[PDB]
Amino acid sequence: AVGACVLCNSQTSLRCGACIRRPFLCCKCCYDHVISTSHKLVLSVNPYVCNAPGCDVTDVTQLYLGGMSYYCKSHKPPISFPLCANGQVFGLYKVTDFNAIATCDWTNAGDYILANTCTERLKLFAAETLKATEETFKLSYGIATVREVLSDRELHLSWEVGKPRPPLNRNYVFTGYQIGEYTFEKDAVVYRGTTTYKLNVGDYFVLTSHTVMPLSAPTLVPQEHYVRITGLYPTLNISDEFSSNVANYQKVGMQKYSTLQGPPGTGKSHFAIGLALYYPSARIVYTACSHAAVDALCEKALKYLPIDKCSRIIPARARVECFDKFKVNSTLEQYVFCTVNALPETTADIVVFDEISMATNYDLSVVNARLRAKHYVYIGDPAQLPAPRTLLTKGTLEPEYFNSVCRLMKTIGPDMFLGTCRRCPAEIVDTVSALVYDNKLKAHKDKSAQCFKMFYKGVITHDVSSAINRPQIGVVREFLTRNPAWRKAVFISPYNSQNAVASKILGLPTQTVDSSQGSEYDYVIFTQTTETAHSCNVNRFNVAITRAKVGILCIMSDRDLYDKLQFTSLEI
Ligand SMILES: [Zn+2]
Ligand SMILES: [Zn+2]
Ligand SMILES: [Zn+2]
Repeated sequence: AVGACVLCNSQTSLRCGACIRRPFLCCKCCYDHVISTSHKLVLSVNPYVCNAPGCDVTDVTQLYLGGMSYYCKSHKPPISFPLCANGQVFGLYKVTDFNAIATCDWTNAGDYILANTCTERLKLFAAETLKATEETFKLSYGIATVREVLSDRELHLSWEVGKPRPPLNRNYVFTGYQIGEYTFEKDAVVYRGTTTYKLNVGDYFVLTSHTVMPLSAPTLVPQEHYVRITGLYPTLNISDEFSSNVANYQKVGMQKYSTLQGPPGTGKSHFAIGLALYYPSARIVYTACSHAAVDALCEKALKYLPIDKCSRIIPARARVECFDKFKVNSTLEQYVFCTVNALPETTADIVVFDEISMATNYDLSVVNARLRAKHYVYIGDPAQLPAPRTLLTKGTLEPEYFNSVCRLMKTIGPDMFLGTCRRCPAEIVDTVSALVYDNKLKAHKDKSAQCFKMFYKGVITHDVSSAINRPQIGVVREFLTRNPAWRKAVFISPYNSQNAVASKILGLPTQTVDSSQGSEYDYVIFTQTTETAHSCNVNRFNVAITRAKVGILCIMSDRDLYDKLQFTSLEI
């Protein structure tokens, strides 16, 4: 019960017993916390509570020291000192921002802004408080019991009364009862389990609420700048392919951490795997939050890096299918590809953390705690989608507030920027360049003349809260008949309920804007569905239209984004 202060690093026995994370607060900070918040319980070796029998005075301001013990104003002896006096709380070794992180419910945007504008220890305290609050909210949801089993991918459920029912989408992973993790998609619902088990009636599903471990290491290590490349040994025969990134790989060896903003199709995976060919002796650990991002880096490594020094680290609780071409769990290989929550405690010459807009400060901290590296590279784009903040309902989270790396890329600018998009038809590049990249993204491709936009509001129906626009899918059906080349298109929309109606009516493979991130397709059909804050989000809009390599059809609901699309307008 003895440690350092989460606000000034001063030594103390004092911890706030009212905080969901029990932080150590020094005498001056602990006082300035209990006197300006509803939090009045202070802990140390023993709690500051009235020692008198059957007494329930736990407020530190209403307590005193009578000998080696604590009592209130109604039980204390004549020789008693108040615990709260002269701006200090009595303890061994004798804040506005901390107060707000300790007392917020994490439902407002300003809560997340503060958790990123504060000092580094307050960023870790906010990351811990938030993740603990997010897990205690998963308990509030009601247990889902199987009522009947229709087929191999279809069923009907019985929900717990009183306790709210969580939204059925692949974004929420249940745990059957330990009959494997299971996911759902909306009376004929779709059942998709990580494990093959003959669906039983009576067996129930609960969201796996994991325990939040304390955060020790910072979100970003202190920056160091070097005059020479440190601990890394470059080649003077880096292939013509990676020559465009030589000036940037050198910047990587001359700084502790480096930020890289890579708009869609500008060469992020190419840069990441190219850093290994530039310092061919270095041990590189490739990390990302999702299994999909770690697998997309594995695919690029399979093409250039020797498959013998490559290892895909798969966690024992293998949830959904990942990369199978590398030696599994060989922690000691030169190239280690592994998701953040599966990272073993190891060291590296370079750590590459990809899809940095999806990282939370909790993830940023975990990577710094599990990996000790000479150099750290953060690759991503604050103009793309962040990690879902499940408690956030009021206000929108701006990219400078996604995490500490994003905050740097949006305030001081990124260290490195890949400015030429080699995937998208010029119409898409020119639209996203003006929308989110302040006209600095350039098109390598020509205009494809296969980019269309249609202003059709349709009719919005709601499957609980996930939206459907059957008339916008009707327009896509009409278009598909006159444009058979578009038969091979991927259907994208901001809602999975729209994607379910579109999969049955169009037969096109379906993907939400959020699951499309990181992937590319020749043709993309996007229906906006609604003109809500969710479907008008410019980061979602940017990810949606930048998936196409050849053509895109956008059926729009919002006049603003329809007008901003530099596409050929269509009629019907
Ligand atoms: Zn302090
Ligand atoms: Zn507190
Ligand atoms: Zn008392």
